[PDB]
Amino acid sequence: MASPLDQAIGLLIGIFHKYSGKEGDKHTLSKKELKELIQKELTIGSKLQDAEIVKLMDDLDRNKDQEVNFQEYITFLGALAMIYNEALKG
Amino acid sequence: MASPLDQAIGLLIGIFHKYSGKEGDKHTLSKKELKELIQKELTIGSKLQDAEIVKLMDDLDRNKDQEVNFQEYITFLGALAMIYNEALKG
Repeated sequence: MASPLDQAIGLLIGIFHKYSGKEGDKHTLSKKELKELIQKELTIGSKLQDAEIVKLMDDLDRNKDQEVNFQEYITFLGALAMIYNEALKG
Repeated sequence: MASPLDQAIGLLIGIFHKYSGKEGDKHTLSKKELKELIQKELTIGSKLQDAEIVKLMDDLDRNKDQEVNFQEYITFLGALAMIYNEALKG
């Protein structure tokens, strides 16, 4: 795996489990990881600009006590990307 | 310029709005268009024998909006990707 076309998804998997070094093993981003993540790259890259009140939405990991699975991670990334990456609604 | 990441984003959006050459809508994605996705173009399925009957479960696009957003789309595809793209639980 990690052949260019797959490697592209590999990047998303990358960011996901980048926040798993501090988790011992390649599991769910257990709380600290997510709250460390959301403030860094999540939204408009490592620039953010988006408000605390937006982050208060994507804290959505709340759904299942902040142990974020790839699905859960992808949920907010999806929601946000549908805005920030706009070539979807237009 | 259709390099790995940009190409992949392009593909995600492209698949989302593949089922938008009928009604479908641009802001959301219609049920009846999504029901094309699930049967054939679901990434995995066609490499086995689809097993449409099981997809009737993972037809979780049923969630809330009916005429789903990019969110529910990429959430459920994300869940599947966590399986088919296995380099993250393995």
